[PDB]
Amino acid sequence: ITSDRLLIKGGRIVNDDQSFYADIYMEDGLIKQIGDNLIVPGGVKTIEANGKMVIPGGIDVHTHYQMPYKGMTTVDDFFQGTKAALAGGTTMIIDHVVPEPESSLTEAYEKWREWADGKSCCDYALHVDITHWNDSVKQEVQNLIKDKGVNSFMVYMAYKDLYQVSNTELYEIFTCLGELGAIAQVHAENGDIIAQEQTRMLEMGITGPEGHVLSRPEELEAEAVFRAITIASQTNCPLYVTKVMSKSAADLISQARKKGNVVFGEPITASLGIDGTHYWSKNWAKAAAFVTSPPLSPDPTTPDYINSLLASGDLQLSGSAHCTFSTAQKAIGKDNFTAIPEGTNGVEERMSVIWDKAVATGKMDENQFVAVTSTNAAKIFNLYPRKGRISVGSDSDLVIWDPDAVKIVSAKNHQSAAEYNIFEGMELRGAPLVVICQGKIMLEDGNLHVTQGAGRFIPCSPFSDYVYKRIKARRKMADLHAVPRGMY
Amino acid sequence: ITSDRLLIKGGRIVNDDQSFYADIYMEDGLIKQIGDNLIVPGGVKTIEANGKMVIPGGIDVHTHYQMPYKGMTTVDDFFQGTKAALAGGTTMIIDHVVPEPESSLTEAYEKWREWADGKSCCDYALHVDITHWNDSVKQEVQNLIKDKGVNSFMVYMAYKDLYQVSNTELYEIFTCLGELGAIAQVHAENGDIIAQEQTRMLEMGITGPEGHVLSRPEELEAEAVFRAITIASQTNCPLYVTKVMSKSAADLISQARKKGNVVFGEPITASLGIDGTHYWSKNWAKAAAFVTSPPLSPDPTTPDYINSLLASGDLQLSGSAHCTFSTAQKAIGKDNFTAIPEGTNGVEERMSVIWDKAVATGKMDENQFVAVTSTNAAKIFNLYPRKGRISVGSDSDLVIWDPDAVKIVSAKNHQSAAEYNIFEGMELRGAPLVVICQGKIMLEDGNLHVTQGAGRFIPCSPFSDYVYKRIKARRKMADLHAVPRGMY
Amino acid sequence: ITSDRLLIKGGRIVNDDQSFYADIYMEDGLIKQIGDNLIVPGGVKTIEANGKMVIPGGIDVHTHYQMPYKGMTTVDDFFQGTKAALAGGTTMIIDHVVPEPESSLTEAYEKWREWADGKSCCDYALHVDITHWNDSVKQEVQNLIKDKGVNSFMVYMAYKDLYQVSNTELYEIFTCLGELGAIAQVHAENGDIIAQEQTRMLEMGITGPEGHVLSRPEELEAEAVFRAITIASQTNCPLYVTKVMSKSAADLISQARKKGNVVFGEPITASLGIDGTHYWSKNWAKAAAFVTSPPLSPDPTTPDYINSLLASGDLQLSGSAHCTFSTAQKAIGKDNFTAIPEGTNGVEERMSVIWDKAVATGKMDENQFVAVTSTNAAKIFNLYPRKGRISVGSDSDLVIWDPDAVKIVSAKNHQSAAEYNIFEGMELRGAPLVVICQGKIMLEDGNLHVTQGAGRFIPCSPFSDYVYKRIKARRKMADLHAVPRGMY
Amino acid sequence: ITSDRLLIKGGRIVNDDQSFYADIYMEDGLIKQIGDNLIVPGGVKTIEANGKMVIPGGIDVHTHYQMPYKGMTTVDDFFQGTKAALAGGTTMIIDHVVPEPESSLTEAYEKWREWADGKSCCDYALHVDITHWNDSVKQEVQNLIKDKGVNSFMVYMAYKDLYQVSNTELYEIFTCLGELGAIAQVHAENGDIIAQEQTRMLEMGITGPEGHVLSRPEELEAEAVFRAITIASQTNCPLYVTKVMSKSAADLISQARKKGNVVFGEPITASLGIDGTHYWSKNWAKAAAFVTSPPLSPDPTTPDYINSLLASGDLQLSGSAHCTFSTAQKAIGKDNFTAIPEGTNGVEERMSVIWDKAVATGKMDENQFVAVTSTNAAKIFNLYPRKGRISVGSDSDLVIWDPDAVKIVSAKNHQSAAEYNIFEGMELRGAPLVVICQGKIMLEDGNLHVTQGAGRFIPCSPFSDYVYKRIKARRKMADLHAVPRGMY
Repeated sequence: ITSDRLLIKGGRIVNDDQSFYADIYMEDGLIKQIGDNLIVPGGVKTIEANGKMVIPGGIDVHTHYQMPYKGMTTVDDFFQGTKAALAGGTTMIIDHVVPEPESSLTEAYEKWREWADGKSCCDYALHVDITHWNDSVKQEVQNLIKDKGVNSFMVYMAYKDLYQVSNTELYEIFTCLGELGAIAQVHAENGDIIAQEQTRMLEMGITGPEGHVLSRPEELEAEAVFRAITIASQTNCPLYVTKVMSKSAADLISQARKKGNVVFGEPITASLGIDGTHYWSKNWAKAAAFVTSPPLSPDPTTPDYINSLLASGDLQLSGSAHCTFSTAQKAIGKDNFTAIPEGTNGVEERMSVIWDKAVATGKMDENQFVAVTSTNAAKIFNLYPRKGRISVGSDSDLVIWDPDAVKIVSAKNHQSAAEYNIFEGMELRGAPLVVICQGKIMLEDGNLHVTQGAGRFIPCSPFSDYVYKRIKARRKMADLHAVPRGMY
Repeated sequence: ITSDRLLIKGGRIVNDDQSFYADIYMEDGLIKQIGDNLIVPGGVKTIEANGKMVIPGGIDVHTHYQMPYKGMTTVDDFFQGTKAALAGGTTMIIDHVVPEPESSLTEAYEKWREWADGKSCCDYALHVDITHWNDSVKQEVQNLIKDKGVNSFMVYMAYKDLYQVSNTELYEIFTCLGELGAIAQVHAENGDIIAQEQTRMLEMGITGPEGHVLSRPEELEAEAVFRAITIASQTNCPLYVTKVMSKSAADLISQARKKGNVVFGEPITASLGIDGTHYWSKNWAKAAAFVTSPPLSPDPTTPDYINSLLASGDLQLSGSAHCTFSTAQKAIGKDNFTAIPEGTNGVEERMSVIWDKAVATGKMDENQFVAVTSTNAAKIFNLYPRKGRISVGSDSDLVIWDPDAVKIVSAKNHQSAAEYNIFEGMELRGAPLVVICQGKIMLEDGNLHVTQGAGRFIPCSPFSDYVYKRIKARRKMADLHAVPRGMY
Repeated sequence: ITSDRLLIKGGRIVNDDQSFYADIYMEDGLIKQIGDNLIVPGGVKTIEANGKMVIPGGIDVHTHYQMPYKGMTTVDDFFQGTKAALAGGTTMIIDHVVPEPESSLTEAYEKWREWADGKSCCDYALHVDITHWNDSVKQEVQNLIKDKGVNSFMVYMAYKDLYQVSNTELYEIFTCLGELGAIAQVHAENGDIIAQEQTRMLEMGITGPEGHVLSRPEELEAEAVFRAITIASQTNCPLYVTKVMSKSAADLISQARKKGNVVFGEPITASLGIDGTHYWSKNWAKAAAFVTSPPLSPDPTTPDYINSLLASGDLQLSGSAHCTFSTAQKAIGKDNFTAIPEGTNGVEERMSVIWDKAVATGKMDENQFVAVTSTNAAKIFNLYPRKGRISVGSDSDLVIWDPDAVKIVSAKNHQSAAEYNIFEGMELRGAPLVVICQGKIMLEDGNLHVTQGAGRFIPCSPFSDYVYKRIKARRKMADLHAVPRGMY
Repeated sequence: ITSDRLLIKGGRIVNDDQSFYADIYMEDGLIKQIGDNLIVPGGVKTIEANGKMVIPGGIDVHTHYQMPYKGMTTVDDFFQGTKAALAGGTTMIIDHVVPEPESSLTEAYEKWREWADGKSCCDYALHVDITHWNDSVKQEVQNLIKDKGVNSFMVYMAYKDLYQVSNTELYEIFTCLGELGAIAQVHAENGDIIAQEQTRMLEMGITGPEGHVLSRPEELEAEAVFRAITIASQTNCPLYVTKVMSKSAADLISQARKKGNVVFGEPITASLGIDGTHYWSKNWAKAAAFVTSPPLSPDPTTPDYINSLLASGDLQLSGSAHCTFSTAQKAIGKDNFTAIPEGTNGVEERMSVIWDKAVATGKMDENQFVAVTSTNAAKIFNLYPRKGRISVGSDSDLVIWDPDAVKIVSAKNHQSAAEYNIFEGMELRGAPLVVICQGKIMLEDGNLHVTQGAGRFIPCSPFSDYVYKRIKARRKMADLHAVPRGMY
C-alpha cells in the first residue's frame, strides 16, 4: 500500500532488545530510515515526540470479531473491533476461525477472509479452530498451511458433545500439526467434569453468573493444561495455551518450560487486569458481562501473579479474547448460566492494563513490555521482524506511547458496542497518544482516522524457528536402539 | 482360633508410635498381656529374643495370587504365595478381585473367597477391581460394602478397550465410592496414549521388553495420577494410588497431600528396591521378568527417591503387587512385548528391602518402618489396632526382626514358583528370624510351619476415620449460597 | 501426688492414633483403667460426658511467664499464666529460661525453677536459651542435660549485639547439642539486616508499630531458617524452628523435611489465628499489642496457609510464645518501635484457635488435632506416652472437649493481665468444658479450681527416639574413605 | 583500529533474535553493510561460507589471566589466554581485578590495565573484586565507575579471614553498588562453615583432592546464594552469581527470577561440561587439576541439568573462570588440599561444550546459543549492540561456526600452558572454522594469526537498562506511608 511520507522526530525508540533516541522516516507502508538528524524530503508530515516512547504496534493474538453464535453475532465486528484495537495501541489482530462441527474448515476460512478483508482497519491473520476431526479435516489442515497462509490451529478440551476431542484425537492432531509445522493451540479446560459440575450447580439452584465460575474451578483448567502439555510432549509438538486465567495453569506452563518443553502461555487482558469477584454482583447484567471460559479466578491474588509470570518470561505474549455480546444477548441465560454466551472485552484496554499492572509496578520494563505486547507474538506466529520491531525494512505499524498518561476506563468512552466494560472505572497508567498503522496516522489528539477494509490478511508460514528449531533437533534424536538379542 | 499359649521374653517391642522393652504373652490368636516380668502359667512355650526387635506382622496391601489371565493363572497361588509372605515377615495380604468385563463383581467375590479361604496360610482381605461400569455394577458395590466386608475398589485408567474408564465414569464412581465410604484405588496410567505409543514402538521394530518401558514413560503415569487426584478432589472422595513407580507421580501425590487432598500413595517392593535398567538385558527372559505396569523407571535415581518419600510420609504404605508368571508364560510375548503378561515378584522381599534401602540408610527409623510396613495400611483399610500394633487386645500377628541380619536374595532360595527374581543377587540388611501369625510359630530357624486354609478373611468396614473424618467435615461445608437477586 | 478417685463415663476418647468410646478411671495422678462398663469403687466422683470428646491435655511448648525485661516482668506470671493455659485446655507448658549475656545458664535455671515450682498451676518443663557462647557455657549445657533434666536449648540468630551468634558459633553449638542429644531450637531471623532496616524505617520517620513489621519482612525469616537448616544438616543435629510466622519459612521447613532433614516447625497461636494488618491500626496501643518477633505476616493468606501445613504434617506442634506486657510497658516505645517490648498473648486461645481454623475448616481431624496440640510435642521433648495420650499408665492430664461450643474472645473475659487481646472479638468454634490436670478438676462450669505451686517440673531426657534414631543411624554412616594413592 | 576490507559471502547469519541468509561487509573494525548481493569494492578479501553459520564472537565473562597467587602467576597470561579464547571462538573476555586486602582497588586497576593492554589478542573489560571494605574503598568504587569504565564488582562470601565479608558489609556494599548503578557479583559459598569442614576433612586424614569437594558440598553454595539473593533484594540491587556449579544454587536463582528479583546466574564451562567424579581419581595430579571453588558437583546429573536451565533462561550467560595452574603449582597442596591453588581450564572449550551439551541435544537452538555465549553478557555489562550482534554499526567480532564439526579435546592440542585438561578426550560437536576479531582474520584452517597487545579495553557504563530499568522503577515506589496517629 502506498501512503504519505511521514517523519517522527525526537523519540525514544523502544524494542524488545534495546532503547535508543532516533528519528524514524516511513514511506509506502514501510520504515525506510532510522537515525539521528536525517536527510528528509520537504513536503512531508512531521510528528514531534518530545522524547515520548515509540513502540511497535501491539499484536492481539486472540480476537473473536463478529463471531457466529446460535444464528447471531458478537456486537463488535471486524471494523468496530479493529477501531477498538487501534484506539488501544494495537495494530494487528489474529481472529479465530470457528467452522461448525461437520463443516469444512476451508469454507470457514473463506467465510472469515471475506468479512475481515472488507471490514478490518488494520492488518490481521487467522487461527483455525479444529472443532471436529477425521481424514477429511486433516486434508484441509494440510491445504490451509500450504496454500492459505495459516500456521495455527486450536483444539477444544472443553465443550462436551460440541467441540471436545478425546486423548487419542489430541495425539493424532498434535502429531499431524507437528509434522506439518503448525502451532497447536488449546482451550484447556476439562469438559467431561465441567459438564457434570454444571448440572450439579443447577441442582443446587445456582442459576446466575456465579454458577459459571463455580462450575469451572481452576483445578479443571490445570488438569487440561497438564494433559495437553503431556500429550504434546509425547508427539514432540509445540503447545500454545490460549486464555490463561489461573495461577495453577500458569505454574504448570512455567514448570514445563523449565524442563524444556515447547509450551507457550497466553494470558488475556481479563486475567491480567481484574479478578472474578464480580461474578457475585447483585446486578445480574454486570456479572453476566464477566462470563467467559476459563473464568476470572475468584482468587484476587491472580491478576498480580499473572503479571509477574508474564514479566518473568514464564508467559510470553498477551491477548484479549475479545468476544463481546450485548446485555440482551447475555440475557438468554437469565435463568440458566450455561446458556449465557461466553466472552468479554479487552482489545482496547490490553496494552494500558499491562503497563499499569506490570510496568508501572516495576515488574517488567518497557522492553519486556514490547516483547509481551507485540514481538514474541510476532516470533511465534512467524511475523518477525515484519511486525513487532521498529527497524528498517519492517512494516510501519507503531505507537507513540505516553507512560505518564493516566486514563479512566468506562463503557461511555470505549469503542466497543458493549453496554458494559469489565474494567469499568479502572484508572490506568500509560496510554497511546498517536498510532500509526500501515504508515498512516489512525489516532491523534483522541481522534480515530480509520478506513474500513484497509487491513490486509498477513499469511503466516509454518516452522517458525523460535518454535521449531528445537522440535526439529529432537525429531532427529528419536532413533530408538532395539537390544541385539539371540532368540529363545 | 484357639492356639498354644506363647510367651516372648526380653524383646525390644517396636510400634509406629514408640519402642519399649517388654515381654509379650499371647493366647488363642490374641495378645493377652504386655509388660515386664509377667505372671505366666507353666507348660507354655517361651521364645528368647535377646533384645532383638519385635514388630507387628507386615500387611502387603497389593497381591495377585493365582490371578486369572487368558484361561491361565499366576504361578504363585494363595497358599505358596502366603508362604512367601510369611517367609518375608508379612502376615496379612489384600488381594485384588478382578471380575471380567460384563461379569458380576459379587460372583468374582465368591470365586476369590473360595480360593483364599481354602489356601491362605495367613489372614487376608480383598479389594474389588471395578473393571466396568453401569447401574447394575453400582448396586453390587453397595452390597459388597454393606454385606461382604469390602471397603476398597480399584478403577483402571490404563488398558484401553479392556478395563479403561472415561473421565465421566471416574466422576460417577468416585462420587458413589465417597458416598458409600470406600477407598477409591487407581491404576494410574494414561491408556489412550500408551496404546498409541505401543503401536509406535512396534513400528520401530522394538518388540522386546525395552519396548514395554519405552511405551509407558512416567509422563503418562504423572498425568493419570494428576487427573485422578483432580477428579477425586471434585467429588470429595479419598484417592489411593496403586503401584507408585516414578518420581513424578510421587511428587504429584506429595504436592496434593500438602494442599490438603485426601490422597494416598502405595509404592511397591519393585520401585523401592530396583530400577528398570534390566529391561535392556541381553537375556530376554530376565528382562521379560521385570515387565510390569507401570514399569520400573529407567531413571536409576528412582529407588532411593521413592524410599525418601516413603520415609517423609509423602508415601504412606508399601505393597508388592505380587503377580508372578513363569518364563514359559512370559514367552507368549516373545515377538511382541504387549503380549507379555504383566507382573513381578516382591511379597517375600518387601520388608527386608525397605529396611535395607530406607532404615539402614538412615532415611527412616524402626518406628516409621512399622508404619509403612503394617500400621498405616491397617489405619487406611480400617484394620487398626486389630492389625499393625503390638498392644493388648490386638491379634497375635508379629515378627521377631533382626536388624543385623544379612541375606542374599536368589531364585534358588525364594518361596516363589518363578524361575527369576528381579532382586537376584541383592545383599539385603535386616530379615525376620521368627514369625508368629494367628499366635502360631510359622517361621523359626529358617523353617516354615504353615497350614493350608488356616487364613481367615478379615472384613473391612467403610468410613475409616483416618480417611473419612476430613471428607465428612468437608461434605458438611458444601452449602453453596446463591446470590440474592431481583429479576431483570 | 495423691488425688481423688475420678471416673469419666460415656466419653468419646480421642488420641493421635484413634478414637473409641470408653470410660476412664483415674487415681493418684495417673490413669488406672480404660474400658467399657468398669468395676469402680463407690464413693468416687463421676463425670458424665454424653459422648463429648475426651483428649489429652494440651502441651504449650513456648511460654514466657514473668519473663525478665529491663528490670521488669511480663504481666502474666507462672501462676496467672498457667490459669490462662488451663482455662484454654492446656495442662503443660515449657517456658524459656533466658540467662543474661555473660551470666551462668545454671544460675538462670535455678532462678526459673524457684519461680515455677512455687507458682505453676500445672506440670511444666524448661528450655534454656543459649544467649552467649564459650567453653564455660558449653560445660553448663552438659550439666543441665545430665543432671537438671533439660533437653532443649535455643539460640538467637536475631538481636544483633545482644543474643546473636555467628555461623561458626552455630556450627559449634549444633555440634555440641547433637553429640549431647538435645533439641537445637532457633529464633530464626537475620539480625544483621533487620538492624539496618530498623535504622532505615526510623530514617523514613516511621516510628509506630508498622515500623516493626516493615523492618523484619518474612524474607529475613526465610534466610535465617534456611541458614539454620543448612548448618544443622552439616552437623547432623536436629533443628527446631521456634515461632513460625511466615509462609516462606514454613515452606523451607516442608522442603527440608521432604529431603530427610531432621527439622521441626512450631507455629504459634498468633500466626495460626490472625495476620498483621492490625499493625496499621489508628489506635497505637492496639497495634503495639501485636508487636512480636518474628511479626504477624501482613500477607492475610498466612493464617490459613499455616493451618494447612500444620495439618499436612509439614509443621508438627503448636505453641503460643505467651509473652504479655501491659500497654504501659509497650508505651516505652511510644516514639520508637524498636523500644516496644516484644510479645503477645495466645496460651488460652491456642487449642480453640486450631479447632476453629483447622478442624472445623476440614483441614485436619480430631486425631491430628491431638497430635499438633499435645502428642507430637510430647514425642519430640521425650514426654511420650507420659503426656499427650489417654492410655493406662499415663498421667491424668485431660480435657473434655466440646466441638459444638462457640465462644467469643475478649480481654474482658481472658485470664491474662493484658489490657488487649490480639484475638479480640473473634468467634471461635470448639472449647473445653472440663479440664483435669494431675487428676484434679481444675475447670468446670466456667470455674477455675487451681492451686498455686501445684505444678511439678517434668525432666526431659536427651535422645528422644522420634528425633535421634535417624541422627544416630547417620552418625554411624559418616566413615569417609580416603582414596588409596601412591605418592608423587 | 583500521583494518582490511573483508566480505563474507553466502552465510547463515545467526543472532539471538533471528537467523537469515546474507552477506556481511566489514571495514576498519566495524560492520558496514549487511544484505544480499552487495556493492563491494574490488581488491577485497572474500570468505565463502557455503551456508555455514555466522555468529557474534563469544564473550567470556569470567577469566583469571596471569592472576597473582602467593608471589606467583597462572600459567595462562593475557596473551596465551586470549589465544585460547580465540581458538575456541571467543573474542572478548572480562578478567577479574583482584586487589590484595588492605590494598588500593585503583592501583590494582592500574596494574591490570598495563598487563592486558600489552598482551591481549582481543578486546576486553575488567571486573574489580571488592576484597575488603571501608570508607576509602567505597570512594575508589565511585571513581572506578565514573572515570575508569568499570561497572561490575565482586564480593566474596567464602575465603574466611581473607576475602570474606559480613552480612552487614554486604548490605552496605549492595546498597552502594545499587545507588552507583553497578553489577553486584558474588562468589557465593559459605566460608564460615567450609573453614570448619576443611579442618574436619583433614582430621579424618583426607588430604587429597576429594577433601576439597567434600569440604564444600553444594548445600553451602545454595545457602550463600540464598543469603546473597535475600540481601540484594532488601537493598534493591541487582545480583550476579558467579561460577554456578550445583543444581540447588541454579534452582534458587530460578526461584528468585520467577518472583521478580533482579538476579543473574553464570554457569561456567566446567559445570556445563563435566561432573566432579574425577576428584576421586587415583592419579593425584589429574584430580588436583579439577580443584576449583565452588567444586564440580559429584552428582553426575548436574552438567545436563545446568545446560537445561541455561537453555530455559533460568541461567543467562556462560563463562569459564579460566584460572590455570601447572601441576607443579597444584603440587604445593600435595599433602593438604586446602593449599592446592584453585582453578581450571575452559576458555577455549566454552562454546563447543555448550553446542554439544545443549544445542546438539535439542535443549536450546542456535539463537539461544548466541544469547548465552555472547548477547546476554553484552546486555548485562552494557556492551550491546556494540558486541554480541551481527548488525550494521556493531564491532566486527564474529565467528564462522560449523555445527557439523567434531573435535576431540586434549592437552596435547589446547592453547593452554596447563599439562592437564579437565575435558581430556571429550568428543565435542560443533566448533569454529574461522574467527574474525577487530575485523581481522585471527583463525583459519586451524591456524592462529594473532597480535600481542592488539586488544583494547572496552569501558562499561553503569545503569544498563536490561538490569536497572526495573530497579529504578522500584526505587521510586518505596514511599512508605506512616499511619496518621493522634498521640497517647
